[PDB]
Amino acid sequence: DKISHKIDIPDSAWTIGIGEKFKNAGHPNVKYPMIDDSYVQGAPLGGFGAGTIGRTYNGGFSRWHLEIGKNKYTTVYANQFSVFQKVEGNKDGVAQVLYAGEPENGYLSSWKWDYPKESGMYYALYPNSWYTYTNKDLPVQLAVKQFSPIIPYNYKETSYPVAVFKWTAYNPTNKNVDVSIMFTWQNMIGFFGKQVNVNSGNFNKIIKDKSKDSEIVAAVMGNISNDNEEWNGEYSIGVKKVPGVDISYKAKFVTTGDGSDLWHEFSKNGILDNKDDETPTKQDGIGSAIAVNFKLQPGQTIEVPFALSWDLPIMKFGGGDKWYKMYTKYFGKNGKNSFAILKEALNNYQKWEKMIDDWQKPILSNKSKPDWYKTALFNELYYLADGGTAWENGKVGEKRTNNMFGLLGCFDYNYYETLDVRFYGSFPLVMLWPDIEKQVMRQFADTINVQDSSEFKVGSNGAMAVKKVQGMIPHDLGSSYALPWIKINAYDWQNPNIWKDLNSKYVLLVYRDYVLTGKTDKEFLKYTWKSVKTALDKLKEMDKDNDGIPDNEGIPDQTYDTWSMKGTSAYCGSLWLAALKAAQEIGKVLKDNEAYIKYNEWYKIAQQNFEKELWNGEYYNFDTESDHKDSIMADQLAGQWYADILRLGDILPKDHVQKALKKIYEFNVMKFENGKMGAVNGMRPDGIVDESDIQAQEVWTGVTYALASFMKYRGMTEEAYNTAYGVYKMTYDKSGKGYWFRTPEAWTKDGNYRASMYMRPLSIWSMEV
Ligand SMILES: OC[C@H]1O[C@@H](O[C@H]2[C@H](O)[C@@H](O)[C@H](O)O[C@@H]2CO)[C@H](O)[C@@H](O)[C@@H]1O
Ligand SMILES: [Ca+2]
Repeated sequence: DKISHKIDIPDSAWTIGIGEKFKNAGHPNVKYPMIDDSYVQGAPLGGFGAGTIGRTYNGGFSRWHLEIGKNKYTTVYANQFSVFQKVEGNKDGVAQVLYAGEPENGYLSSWKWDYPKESGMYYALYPNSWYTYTNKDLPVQLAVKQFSPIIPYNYKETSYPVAVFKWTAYNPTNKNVDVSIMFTWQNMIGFFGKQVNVNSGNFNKIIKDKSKDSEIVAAVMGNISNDNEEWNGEYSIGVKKVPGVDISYKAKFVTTGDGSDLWHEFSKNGILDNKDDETPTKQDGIGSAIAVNFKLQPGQTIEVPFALSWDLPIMKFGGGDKWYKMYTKYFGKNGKNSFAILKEALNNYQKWEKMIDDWQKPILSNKSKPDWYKTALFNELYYLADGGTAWENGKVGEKRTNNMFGLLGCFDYNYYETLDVRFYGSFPLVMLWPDIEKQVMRQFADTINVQDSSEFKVGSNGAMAVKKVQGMIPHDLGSSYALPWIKINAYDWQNPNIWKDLNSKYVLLVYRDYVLTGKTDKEFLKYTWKSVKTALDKLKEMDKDNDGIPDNEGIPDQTYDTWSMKGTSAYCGSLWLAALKAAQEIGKVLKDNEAYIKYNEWYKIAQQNFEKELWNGEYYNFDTESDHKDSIMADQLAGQWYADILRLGDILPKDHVQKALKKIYEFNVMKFENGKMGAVNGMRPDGIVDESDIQAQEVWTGVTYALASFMKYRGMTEEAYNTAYGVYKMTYDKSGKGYWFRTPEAWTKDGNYRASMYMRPLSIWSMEV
């Protein structure tokens, strides 16, 4: 490996060998169908709300999130980079697709597949990833840096459906070598959203933009139809000319054929025919190819940028609504703008790289933090782009000031902005894209007094319940299979209108979003104030025994939605205490004296009774009425965790909080698989895991990262990082279970998982407050 010296990969990048087999991989631990796309994954390309494309560590474009809210894992084999090399003096050169695999059928059989093992590495530090190619049959060593412009406090480039592939080629040998790099792409119009005639009318055109010192050659892969539909739009690939490279292209090759129409050209001398051809296809799949060819002398390095864009302006949800995607604000809505997007990227990628470096640098340069923590902190952010992210710029047929946003809880449980989860998972948005965060919270504010009296069948018990109760915060803002932002509470496993955590979490999120954006946004507090008061007042009505605290009802009426709580729970009780303290402070800020007084009175009564009911001398009991009421819950003091972040002080005595955190580390962490797998949710006082429900026997990745941040704020530095380390290890390490770029909700002691690609572990960013 002589190429690594010519590029700048951070030491904290996650790494794996190209073509590496992973032996230890986990699988779903439930009986019902659950997504398991394998460990062959990578950092995604594409902006927020753009639709994303997962290019894996083996080189294939395989995890397709272009249909917003859906996950489709299938390798489109025509989509590749390939290399040609010929040493001066040799008769023939060699050509190789840079993909560690081959197609399942006979299509593209002429191409040289099966990039060999031990010949290159993949590296990821989101939003950047890299591949190096160090192959004994390729005298010129190559590397590529690929990324999308995901930039905190930037709501423009961050939305773009674009990726840059910045290639570096170096000749360490003592002979001249001719080199070509070729990007191939299938015209994917009709890949989704088209019920019939899936390739018909697809056609490819070549664009040559020859303006002084900025020559670009691109293929635009579209359809002859000007229809404005979810399926229609354009893909573009292309390259910018640099000194010492020549560009060649082929507008049209057949992807549903043996591929030799293209490969016979590339394999001969690395130069394509430059044949334009706009003839539309009928049944056959087609694709385009863009290549560069150059001669490298001994010791010479060259850099050349390629790009990919996709202009698919309309997203459709299963309930029938069609929306424009956010990036259409910047490029237009007609779906004929892929070249414009590509051109912006090719002309500005160096600036974008620097903007990314500028945001990563403060963390990466901090030599007090271990590399592994940096690996997890950046790579967990993959989910902000890969979580079915929807970001609208108008309904089709519709202008509003704001652009609604939604991130999925996960794909298996396909609900937008699951609030009991976003309490943990929204830290990166408040910290890095706060205008999105505040918009999402205003979305929730607007739903508080919505009433929907139609009934749904509750999954857990078969009972009928009202869809949405006035004054109760919704569980979620709908499903991609139905109507995001329009039909809320798509979740039906439990009835969220009787949940004891949602209303308190809502208030805590509101106050968090004020505190972590500088305590300046009075107007955000003004917008949300009525909903905050309503939420707490409604939750107070669920106090059955007048101890000042809502009563859990002996069912799973909160985020642990198979783990029943009864009476006063540590979890919902502490959240309630903190929400009351937050509402007191908002009342002071807004000069609402009567609110301050009321919530202060409620807080003092509840705080006294919480302490008396639950403090056992060593920790806070799980609850007051369950069979295993004395279980040690990892999340028992979630309200105090948020109170630290919100700077609300002690809601419980410092001494008792410290004892409880030490107990949790001693038991839930250290007595669960030697503390190498995170914090198990429930442990019995005898040091055996609580078996009352499956969720007690799970480590929740987002709960564990949040607990680590809590420990860190409380000065338990070693404990904090050791607790988080188990989550990192399981996700990323060779000794783990292969969950990189699909961090799950949970795993059990065997390492097998529930719900890959999950929002909650974004809570790692709470460690940076
Ligand atoms: O619906 C989301 C919800 O699913 C829960 O799993 C259920 C599943 O939905 C149901 O179809 C199956 O028959 O039973 C399981 C329970 O064992 C899951 O446990 C929840 O955490 C999740 O929110
Ligand atoms: Ca009560």
